[PDB]
Amino acid sequence: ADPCASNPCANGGQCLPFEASYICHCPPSFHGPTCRQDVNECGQKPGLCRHGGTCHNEVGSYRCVCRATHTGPNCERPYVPCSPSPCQNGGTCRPTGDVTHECACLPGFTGQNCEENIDDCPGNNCKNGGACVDGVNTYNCRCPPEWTGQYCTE
Amino acid sequence: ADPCASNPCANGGQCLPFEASYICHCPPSFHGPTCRQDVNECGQKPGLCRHGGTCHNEVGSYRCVCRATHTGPNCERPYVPCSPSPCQNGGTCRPTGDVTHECACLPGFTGQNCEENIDDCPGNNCKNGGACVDGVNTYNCRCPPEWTGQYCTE
Ligand SMILES: [Ca+2]
Ligand SMILES: [Ca+2]
Ligand SMILES: [Ca+2]
Ligand SMILES: [Ca+2]
Repeated sequence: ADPCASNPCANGGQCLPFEASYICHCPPSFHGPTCRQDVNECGQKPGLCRHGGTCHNEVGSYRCVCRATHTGPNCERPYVPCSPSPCQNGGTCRPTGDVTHECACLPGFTGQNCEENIDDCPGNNCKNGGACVDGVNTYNCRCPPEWTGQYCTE
Repeated sequence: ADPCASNPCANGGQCLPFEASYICHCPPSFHGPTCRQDVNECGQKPGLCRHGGTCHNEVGSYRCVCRATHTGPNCERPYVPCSPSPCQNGGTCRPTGDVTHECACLPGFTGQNCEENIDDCPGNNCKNGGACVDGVNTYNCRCPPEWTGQYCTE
């Protein structure tokens, strides 16, 4: 005799026997007789997304879409443009406003945040089937098993 | 026979014997026969203060006065307003521009960067010679040796 055998309480609801049937104790994220109805966290917890952010309800959670002036999962912290720095590949971040920034890239990279590595391979001198490998404003030839050299010619 | 006995080479210049006299080997910061003339680092090293900063020569060193857009001893890093945060006493920094900020103080503090602790002592109820001690939007009475209590009345 185990009415819970069937696993009726979903999404983490505890199942307990109750009279002829069972009974679900639901989690904070769901509700209903089986814990299969999503809780709208935005409506039950107003101001969940602080500092003017928009709350979007999800199934089993929610997400906050912050104003440009704030960040975090609930917009709790102000947005400081160059911390954490967005500029990848050792570029230099410079603030340009309250919510804006600008990246000064090292030679060899481009993009808004130094994200893309310029393809240095066109015009390479890798010979005898050696493959060209893009680098820090340069290239390297990966030679096949019967060649050595900077260009696979030795 | 020790011509250097007199300690003639100043500001860290090494003294060595040379002919009848001595001779000074000067440090980078000074020059002259005794290392007593200051070196003007600004003029001998141009661009010492990076990103448009002004170099002011000092005796035995120099100092850089940066543009608002940069910081460091030589203006090498850009200025990021809320990192390191200026707001003292657990206040919240909010950027308001490229080089400007604003602090949201916790209750009990005021000033541009939450620096001053509001004097909560006027109107205190510290009795029997007990001194008032300002606090986190509150006060405490430091009682004399024959009194106890929140107000020194027990
Ligand atoms: Ca939800
Ligand atoms: Ca490259
Ligand atoms: Ca100097
Ligand atoms: Ca106070």
